Amino acid sequence: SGFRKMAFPSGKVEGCMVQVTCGTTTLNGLWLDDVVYCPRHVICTSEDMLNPNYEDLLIRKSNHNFLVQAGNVQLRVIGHSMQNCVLKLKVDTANPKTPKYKFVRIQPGQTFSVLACYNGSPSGVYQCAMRPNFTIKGSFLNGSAGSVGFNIDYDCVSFCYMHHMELPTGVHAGTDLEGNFYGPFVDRQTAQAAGTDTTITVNVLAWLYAAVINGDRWFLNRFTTTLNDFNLVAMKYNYEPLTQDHVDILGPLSAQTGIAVLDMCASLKELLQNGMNGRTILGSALLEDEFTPFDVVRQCKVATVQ
Amino acid sequence: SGFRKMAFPSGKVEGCMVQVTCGTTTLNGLWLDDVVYCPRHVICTSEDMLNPNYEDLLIRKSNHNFLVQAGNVQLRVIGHSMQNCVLKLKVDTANPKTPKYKFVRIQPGQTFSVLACYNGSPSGVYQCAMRPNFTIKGSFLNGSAGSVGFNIDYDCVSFCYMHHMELPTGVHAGTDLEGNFYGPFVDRQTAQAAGTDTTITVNVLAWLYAAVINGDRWFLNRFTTTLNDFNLVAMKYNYEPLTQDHVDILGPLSAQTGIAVLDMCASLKELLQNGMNGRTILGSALLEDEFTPFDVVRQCKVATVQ
Repeated sequence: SGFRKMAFPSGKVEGCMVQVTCGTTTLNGLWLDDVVYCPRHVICTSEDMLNPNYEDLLIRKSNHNFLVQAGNVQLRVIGHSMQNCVLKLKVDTANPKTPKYKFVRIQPGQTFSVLACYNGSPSGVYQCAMRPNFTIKGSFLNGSAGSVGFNIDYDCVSFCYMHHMELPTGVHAGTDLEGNFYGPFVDRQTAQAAGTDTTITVNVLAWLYAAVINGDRWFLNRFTTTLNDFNLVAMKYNYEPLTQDHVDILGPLSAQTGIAVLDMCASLKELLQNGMNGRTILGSALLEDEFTPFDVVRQCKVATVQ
Repeated sequence: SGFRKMAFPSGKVEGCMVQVTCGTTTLNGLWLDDVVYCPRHVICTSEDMLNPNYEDLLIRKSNHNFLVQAGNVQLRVIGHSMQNCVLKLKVDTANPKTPKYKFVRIQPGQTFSVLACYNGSPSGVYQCAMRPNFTIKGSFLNGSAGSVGFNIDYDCVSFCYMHHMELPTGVHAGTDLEGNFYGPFVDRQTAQAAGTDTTITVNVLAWLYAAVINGDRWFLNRFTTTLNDFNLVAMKYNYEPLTQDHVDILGPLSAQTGIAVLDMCASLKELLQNGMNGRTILGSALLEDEFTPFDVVRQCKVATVQ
């Protein structure tokens, strides 16, 4: 029993992290086979960030302008190119610790693990969710760009996020591993802002099921509702509408607890309207939305099969 | 910016995890050089756990009775001994992935990263604190015993916890890597009560500093108090006494923010006596106590030196 914010083990990703230096600018790269992937603003000085002309800046860089280090090992750059907002640096050495991997592009609501790195050195691991507004609520300082987000299944690393930038609300934006930003964000100088975020309803429901599985059930009532009725409540409180697909995905949690999904929706409606009144759920005094149904099933080993 | 529950990168520990099976009982072991460390209850079945003569039970076990698998590949046991509540199984193969390591005893209030494992396979990583009542609020199911807790300092892994058991309140107990339990617990099947837990005051202060560093300053009003007056309030709210030693270790956070420790104590006193006014701090609607001062300094790279 118990329930914690849990990341995937990070070892398979640690062996892929390198430092990339161009002049005086440094960030992290991801070394898979004989390519290092990193954010393209490594080619910018502080002066360039007034208005970076990335294509013009890159044309004056040779292979020798890129210093790539895996720990103390120097990886010689033998080619370079730009793909959307990432650079691909071809190196002379293939990474012997390259795991089985895929590059994937995820949807809002999905969670992933982040290996935060500085100067090519892994510092820590934590869990993030892709927010409905395509930001993430990470923990990133200057020098962390190029840190990646990932999930692991059957020893295959699915890389879904490369970190690029921080917005003045304290939230983070980045790309897939082909260099395409999530959301409307750009790595230019435009005075941009994130859209209004909402709460990930299906994840809150998953977390309420985790709470019941772990014995916290004071919030259960006898009532039920419908998708139509519940979604009027969701709109009022800035929650994402619940879809029937979400209801179906919650199936294994409903199956193991015996609590119908629309019954759990009626419990959530009451929590939204009246709050918790000095009580907690899984150690929290607010409704948590960064655990997916998959996250709960995996961490609590939810199964009716024996 | 940002502030997350952050674990150390787990790769160095992943390569040490193995499965130990004795009869129908399976749990995890820690493989360092030519020794596997695991909880001694692997030698027990339902038949002999109320009053297990572990010395007698171990005598009935030969080296062949211990099946050790590293990545589903068998390691041959060539010796076995018991040290307090752990077994040391000598194997004929030294682990080529053994990191630099130390076995350490942590103090109450200190944090560590847990690599949760089942059948020798790492499942996830999360952060825990050693509670004042010497339990931990983990996430552990049957088969997770032998999972370990650790911190990393300069490529040295300091192992501080090996998981053994769950108390009926849903919290967890275990040993150091010398096999001595934290707190008044035994691996015997006696009914065991944890002491009433208390809140880790110095950690709440550290987390309030983390909030300030991240821009969350609504609870600062330039008030200050004395150490004795603060400790009178702490006592009323089930908070641990704050010692001058605790004040000292908050130094780096006070240094970067310019907020004296006793000013932050006055802020915390106000939050305790009057509540959080419905507000959230760093994504929490309650006061969080599982970040140490060092955790904040590490994650936020706190320093006045440039």
